[PDB]
Amino acid sequence: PVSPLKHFVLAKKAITAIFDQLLEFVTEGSHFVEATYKNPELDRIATEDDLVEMQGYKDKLSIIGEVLSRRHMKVAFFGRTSSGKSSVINAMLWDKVLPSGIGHITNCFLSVEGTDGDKAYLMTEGSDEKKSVKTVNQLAHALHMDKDLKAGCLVRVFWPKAKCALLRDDLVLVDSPGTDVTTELDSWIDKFCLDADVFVLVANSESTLMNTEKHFFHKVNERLSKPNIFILNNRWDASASEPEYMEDVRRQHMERCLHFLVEELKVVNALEAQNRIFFVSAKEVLSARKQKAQGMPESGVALAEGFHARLQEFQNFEQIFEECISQSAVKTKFEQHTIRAKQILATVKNIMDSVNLAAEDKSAASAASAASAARLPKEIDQLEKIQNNSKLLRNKAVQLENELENFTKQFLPS
Repeated sequence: PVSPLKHFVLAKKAITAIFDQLLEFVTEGSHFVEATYKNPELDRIATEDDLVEMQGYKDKLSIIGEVLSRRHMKVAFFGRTSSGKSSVINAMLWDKVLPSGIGHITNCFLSVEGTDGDKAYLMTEGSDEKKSVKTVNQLAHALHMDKDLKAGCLVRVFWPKAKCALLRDDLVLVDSPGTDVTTELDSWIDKFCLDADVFVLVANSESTLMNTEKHFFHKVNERLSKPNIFILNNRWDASASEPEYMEDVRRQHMERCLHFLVEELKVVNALEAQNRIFFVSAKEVLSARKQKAQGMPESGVALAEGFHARLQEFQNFEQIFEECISQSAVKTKFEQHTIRAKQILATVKNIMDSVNLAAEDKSAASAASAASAARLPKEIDQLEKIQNNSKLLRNKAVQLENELENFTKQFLPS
């Protein structure tokens, strides 16, 4: 009954907890190695290299930890302006966040991400100022007045996580420039796509697929290994009555979508493609969701015929989309960090074994000297602490290795 996006939230929380323990462990071990290094009675048990390596791992773990805390899921939407992809995004957010009707920004990338505060703000590329806006209307007007937003720029919208859906669960949604006969989608991939976990082609259901749209996804599929691609066929206005043959038009369009995904792109097979193509009416869903959030009862509002079956298809898309992106992003965003943590634990373990073995050698050498009355070897009690502590630290590294292994089995299946 819970959102699939919680899988990503839970993975991030778990790997972040592990990195907190890693930092604390390495911090304790760095203090131990340094005290051992400085101890005048001890000699050549810990080395300067041991000390510098340990301090280095402490700094690396802290930096990596902060990188981890900003990992997120990203979906990018593509299509013609008249396809309604802005309204798809808004319906998914349960509120009108992306403005409509502003011509020159349809040349731009519009990112939506959550902020922890109660005030939305806007950032534009090349500037560091956060422009505060209190409503989507003020956001619209701010964008409408900014004529410097030339083609290809990135507009970053920060919207209060508490006020809408998805953003609180570390999803970023990107609306791309409206595809047309003049757009050149060459630099789009490296711009804001090699990091997108899901690509969504939004087409108009009354329309066939553009050659430019298909060419772009051929480019995506070349550049990336098995990218996740959805096709949403969007009805602009569900209340507008259509003639009879428009069910066979939609049927014909379903087959063209299947053929594109399965035969042309070859990104998915016929069965999986069934769960990558949806027929939605986003403006209708958005308007219903805004009435709902305001406390209006559906029983009192006038709904177009077939609303409930269309709402269900939008919900089915959201469910399948959220399963896809959460499962995909966890492996993409956290795997290399998990591998790096194992490498650090291995090297830290080797340092503790080195200390332990040197402390072992010294106490044997001290005992051999004492046997030649029978004196208790020099510093034998200090060596016992050095030796035992290094062993305990080494054992703690094993425990953390097992923790990363459980994280791997639970969140990074092969």
